[PDB]
Amino acid sequence: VDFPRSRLRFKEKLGEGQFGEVHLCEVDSVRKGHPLLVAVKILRPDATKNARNDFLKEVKIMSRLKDPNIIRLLGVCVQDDPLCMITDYMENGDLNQFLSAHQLEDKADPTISYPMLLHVAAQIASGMRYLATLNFVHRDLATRNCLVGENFTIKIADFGMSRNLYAGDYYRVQGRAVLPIRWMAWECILMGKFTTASDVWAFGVTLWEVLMLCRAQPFGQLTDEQVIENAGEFFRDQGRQVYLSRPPACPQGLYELMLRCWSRESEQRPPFSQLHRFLAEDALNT
Ligand SMILES: O=C(N[C@@H]1C[C@H]1c1ccccc1)c1cc(Cl)cc(COc2cnc3[nH]ccc3c2)c1
Repeated sequence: VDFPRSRLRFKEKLGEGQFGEVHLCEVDSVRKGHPLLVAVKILRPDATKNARNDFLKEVKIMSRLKDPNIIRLLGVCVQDDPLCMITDYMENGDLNQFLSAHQLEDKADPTISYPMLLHVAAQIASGMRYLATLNFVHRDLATRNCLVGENFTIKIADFGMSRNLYAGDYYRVQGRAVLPIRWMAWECILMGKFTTASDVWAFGVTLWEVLMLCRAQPFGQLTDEQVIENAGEFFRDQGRQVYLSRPPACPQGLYELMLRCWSRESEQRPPFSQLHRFLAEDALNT
């Protein structure tokens, strides 16, 4: 059975998508002084029958996700009520906004250390490892879809595609799906093939973002059209394809790992179990 929405106090808009929007909410009566804060996804004001259907399917997907580094479904609104999904409020916002504020610690004003960058990335790899065990393909992994809680805890989400802050991250063509082409493997762009291996590619790009402290867009100086043509160069494999450059905060060893994520052949990209071990262990000696 479900959760009574009467108990919700809407406080702030956190995200906005095709059919839904997310609000910060206060739950009236976890100390007696402080209220309980949650994030609540509800239908958009322009929602229709179609929106309700998509909402019901998202509930089905979310009810499956039970991992420390994936957002969890705390509850849904009572049957009588307008549809809602409730999850934890992640108090430090999305990872892109959070990291963007910081600079890399100067070995010789918020700063963040290289080992903390590894810790962030490792948590993302752990969440993705779990999704891989469920044979669940994310399709839109990026730092804008990761959320930051207390003590640099990271949870992967998939939301807020219509956030104005990230409008430039999506390639929109009338009559087509909205596509995050700068994060997409070449076979996603060319054939629409999304797999765990293309989630690994997107993880490589997400790792690049983290090591750039989210201060630059992948392929930022190239046009959307140039990014799409680059996928063509991966397909043709005449050595004219290009890659994201090594971030200044990224040691060559870690960069080589990212390059493996962007292997032309899907089967040659590393599994998330391997990525996680590298980021949690091997990366520490560099
Ligand atoms: O990702 C969601 N649903 C997708 C189906 C789930 C999924 C699919 C694939 C992979 C992973 C997850 C999702 C749902 C709900 Cl109710 C709420 C949210 C957003 O929540 C927060 C919380 N705190 C925040 N602070 C600042 C912003 C912010 C946003 C996102």
